[PDB]
Amino acid sequence: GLTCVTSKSIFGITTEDCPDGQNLCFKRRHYVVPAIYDSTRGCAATCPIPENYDSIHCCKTDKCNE
Repeated sequence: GLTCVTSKSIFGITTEDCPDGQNLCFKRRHYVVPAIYDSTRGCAATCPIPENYDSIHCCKTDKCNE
């Protein structure tokens, strides 16, 4: 199925063959402190709605959420 990054960091890269009915990848950008942003990634059925002043990018190709 669609492949997405479910984790990316100084400890490496996790990639998942997405559960059926999840044909979207997402990458959330979250401000923790002034110059520091936590990124979160995964597969989803629908694009998650951003909160906390976050921004979220959603896309539909393999590992598009790098």
